Amino acid sequence: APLPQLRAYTVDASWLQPMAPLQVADHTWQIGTEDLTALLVQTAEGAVLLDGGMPQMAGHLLDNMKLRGVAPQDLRLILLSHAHADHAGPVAELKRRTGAHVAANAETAVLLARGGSNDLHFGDGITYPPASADRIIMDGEVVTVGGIAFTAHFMPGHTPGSTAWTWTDTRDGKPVRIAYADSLSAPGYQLKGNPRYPRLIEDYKRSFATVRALPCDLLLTPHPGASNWNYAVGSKASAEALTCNAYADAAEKKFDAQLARETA
Amino acid sequence: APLPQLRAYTVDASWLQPMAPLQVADHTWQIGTEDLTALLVQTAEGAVLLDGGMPQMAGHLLDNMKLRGVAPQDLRLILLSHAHADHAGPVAELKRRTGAHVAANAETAVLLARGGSNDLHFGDGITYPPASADRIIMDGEVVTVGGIAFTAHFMPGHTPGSTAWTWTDTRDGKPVRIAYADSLSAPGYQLKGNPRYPRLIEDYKRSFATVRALPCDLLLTPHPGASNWNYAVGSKASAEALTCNAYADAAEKKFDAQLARETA
Amino acid sequence: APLPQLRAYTVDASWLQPMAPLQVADHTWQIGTEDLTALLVQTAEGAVLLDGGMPQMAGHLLDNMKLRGVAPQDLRLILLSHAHADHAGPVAELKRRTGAHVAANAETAVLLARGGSNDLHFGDGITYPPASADRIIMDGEVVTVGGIAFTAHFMPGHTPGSTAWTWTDTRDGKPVRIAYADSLSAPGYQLKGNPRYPRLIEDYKRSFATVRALPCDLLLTPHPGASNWNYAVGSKASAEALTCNAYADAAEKKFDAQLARETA
Amino acid sequence: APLPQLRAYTVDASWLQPMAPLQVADHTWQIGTEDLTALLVQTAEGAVLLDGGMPQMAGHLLDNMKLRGVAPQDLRLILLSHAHADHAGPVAELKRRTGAHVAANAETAVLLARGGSNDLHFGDGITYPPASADRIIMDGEVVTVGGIAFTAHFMPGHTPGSTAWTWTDTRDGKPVRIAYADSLSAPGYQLKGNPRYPRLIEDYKRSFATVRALPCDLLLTPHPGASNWNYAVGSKASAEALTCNAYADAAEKKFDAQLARETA
Ligand SMILES: [Zn+2]
Ligand SMILES: [Zn+2]
Ligand SMILES: [Zn+2]
Ligand SMILES: [Zn+2]
Ligand SMILES: [Zn+2]
Ligand SMILES: [Zn+2]
Ligand SMILES: [Zn+2]
Ligand SMILES: [Zn+2]
Repeated sequence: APLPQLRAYTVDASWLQPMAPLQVADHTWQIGTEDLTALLVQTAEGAVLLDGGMPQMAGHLLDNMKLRGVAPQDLRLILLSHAHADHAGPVAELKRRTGAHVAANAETAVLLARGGSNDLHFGDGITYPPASADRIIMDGEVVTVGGIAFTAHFMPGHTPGSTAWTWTDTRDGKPVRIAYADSLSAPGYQLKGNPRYPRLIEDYKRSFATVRALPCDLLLTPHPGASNWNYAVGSKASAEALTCNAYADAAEKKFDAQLARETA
Repeated sequence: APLPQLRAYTVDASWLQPMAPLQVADHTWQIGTEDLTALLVQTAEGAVLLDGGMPQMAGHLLDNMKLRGVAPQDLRLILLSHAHADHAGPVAELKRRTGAHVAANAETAVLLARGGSNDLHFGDGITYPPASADRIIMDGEVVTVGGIAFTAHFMPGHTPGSTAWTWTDTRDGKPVRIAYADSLSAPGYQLKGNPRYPRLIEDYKRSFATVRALPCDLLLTPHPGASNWNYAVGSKASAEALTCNAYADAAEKKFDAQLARETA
Repeated sequence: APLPQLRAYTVDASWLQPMAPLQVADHTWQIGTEDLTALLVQTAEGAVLLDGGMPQMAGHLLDNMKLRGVAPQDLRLILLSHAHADHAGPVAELKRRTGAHVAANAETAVLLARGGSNDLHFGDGITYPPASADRIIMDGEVVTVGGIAFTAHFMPGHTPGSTAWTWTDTRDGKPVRIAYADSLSAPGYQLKGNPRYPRLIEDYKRSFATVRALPCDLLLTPHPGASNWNYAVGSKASAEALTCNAYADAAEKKFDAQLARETA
Repeated sequence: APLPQLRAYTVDASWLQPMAPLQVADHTWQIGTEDLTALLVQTAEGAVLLDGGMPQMAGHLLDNMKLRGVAPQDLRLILLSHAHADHAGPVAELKRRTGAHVAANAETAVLLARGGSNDLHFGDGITYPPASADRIIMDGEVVTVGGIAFTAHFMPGHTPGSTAWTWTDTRDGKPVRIAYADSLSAPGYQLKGNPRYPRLIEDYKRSFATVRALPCDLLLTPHPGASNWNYAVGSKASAEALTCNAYADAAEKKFDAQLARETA
């Protein structure tokens, strides 16, 4: 009767289904997979990447950057929504092979430093190569790359360092306000009376209102299905996409229903 | 015309004036200096230290621990109010010479990891040996050592990771509620429109209310003069000490007056 | 045609076969598994652990410590042979649950900091929760715990920070010289012309001579079969154990034969 | 009788005397000060900096990079001889303001991570802002930037991670072999029987022979006076410069004389 073997982080096949660069705005592209969002922003002074997906997506992220004309030494900054392996996986490998710098808040930095281990709810089950944050950003701080400004909005809940990123792009000259907000879900979490997260409910409630007030003409999420995106249908990908109000209110209804069924 | 030399962190002499262990409660002692608070809590399973003072106070903190009968291997945990050199200085040396573990939040951990460098308001002017945090604590989390529970209360403002620690001790059997709250000052800070701290005012206002609601029969601060303590007069040290209400309201009046004179 | 799933570090069942504490000397015990060595040294001032095994062995290491009468707060120091997941796995969890400090050289520390990721030969295939080294030791440095001195001997090869630990114990008063040397194997490594390790051959040759000259009356290795130990037969576990000379010369013959078959 | 104040790292004025970019080869420039070497290598794919000097030289290093036409985002890599404050000072600030990556060995990385604190011989006396190493290099490893290859040669002694860097440049088409070797001095060190460095003598002796065998047509050192350079006289700066043989043999004579006077 020996000890159990180690279990590997296994996800659905659609999360690992590679796709071609899909354009979001004049300077914004989707270079992740069918069910995982990885946003690339091309500026006059380099590129910016937001999230990366599963750890084995590093080679795919570099190939689509080459398709857009972004050499590895042109990737300047890496921004993160939260430091889970399904979104910050290939960050450590991308830093070695691109020379880019990582910007994140203190909570995402300490979670990225230990590779997702010692998670508040998952423990050491979902881990990935660790990476060090190069610049610590605060709530409301602005990050400027090539004339494009990225504003961070802390929305703690899914992770303590969950962050929504906003910036103003253009769509054939006409301006567009992009809001890439993090997941508002609490999958299998203990909500009431969590010793590792005593203020989890208060953080979620304050995060629901934060998403509602984000300046947003076009919302994206780390998982496209959460905001009713569909990367597979190309030009119709953002047709049925939700607003910030509809995304936050739909997640809060699921939160209260999950919080009510935990009391039972 | 050469470049300027490096300037050393020089403080008042009363900050470095060593004193004997002054008793606060049955299990709580003051082992710092006349104008710097370093609290020792002796339990049945070891000791707990809260803050340390200037970096050159390491030898003094160990001598007073020996006076109380606490061997270096008996110091179990190190708690921090905030990670400035005048309070987290000898932490790196204390870890090497005691085998203790450091518990702090994510913001204090990342500031302790770079030794106070790259400060939001002071830059690299006030630095000290860096130390790594061993356990990350959240807001409201409980730390239990030898049957004594320490509850963390985040009060961001002076530093993003400023933390107030509360625990229930006894005074000859009779219970006492101790609240060791951090400094609420903003010395020379840019309050309105700080690019390194855009939500500084909102964090201070939410911290004022946090201190007022702390369960406290006896308040202590990293600087004794902030709460009208006087470690030099021995038995009369806590005579004119302020309450949590009086400490927060007095700091908020100084904050609003300083915030008003910044508009000019 | 999606991307491949993540593969889990799967080892033989005998590596995860728990066993009872087997005594080596008066103060030395084997508390690992049948095919993985985890040595515990009990002193008057606490305990010392050398290696831990697979990451899922943390609970087993704590149970055998309780069998020997070693509370979690009594584990003082953790020493490592090398920072691979099959020997430094549960180190991160053991630090959180015991308050112990980790001592290792600079090469083992940087490999332990990134959880075995970015390995010189294995890449990100074999990973484990990361841990931070608390004390950096040099070649020939002495570590003293409870009157028992541990001397480090750098033997680079298997990993750049591979370390052999030696100490003098007793066997019913009569002294015994224990040498816990690391693995000298190079499983699947590129030996000649490795860009990640240009001096790999010179490091192995200098490590062969280092093991031969270790003061040793009783040799142990991270894998018991490497030194012909057999933890399952209890009192006869060290019967057919090899000497330091026989262990180094046998590994060098396998190294030269492997180095010769790489030229082909 | 209070505790002593903190003392600042104060050096000679000539170390902080700024100078204009002095050309060494077609692609190599000296952009440090009169008595501190900071080498810039301009390639087709960016620039490479070797050492930086005192921590307050960050602004000077950026101004001379602008004089050579190197924007902050064009500095690709930072290489270090050793991690003392008089040569790795502004590294932390240069990383934030340039987006460059730092490459160093494991010993220099762990010393750079704690900002020179806990030095083997100096303790916490000479400290500087800490920085994290992005890429770990081994002995003999090659670093290629813009077609120019940098080979690392470990020469432990002054620091455990002391490193000599070599590369082949041109001088009007004609090739030149540059060797930037680290200091071989042991200022005020305990050489025989150092508990923090038991193999200090063996490391120095093996480092003397390493410098002698470096492929070098033109030698530079972190301090120009060590190799008889004189940055002030412009075109005659390398006139009386020493060879690798003359530099190593002169330092070994001073080492043996210092080692002999320690026995007394
Ligand atoms: Zn997630
Ligand atoms: Zn997710
Ligand atoms: Zn302060
Ligand atoms: Zn202060
Ligand atoms: Zn191994
Ligand atoms: Zn192994
Ligand atoms: Zn030096
Ligand atoms: Zn020097």
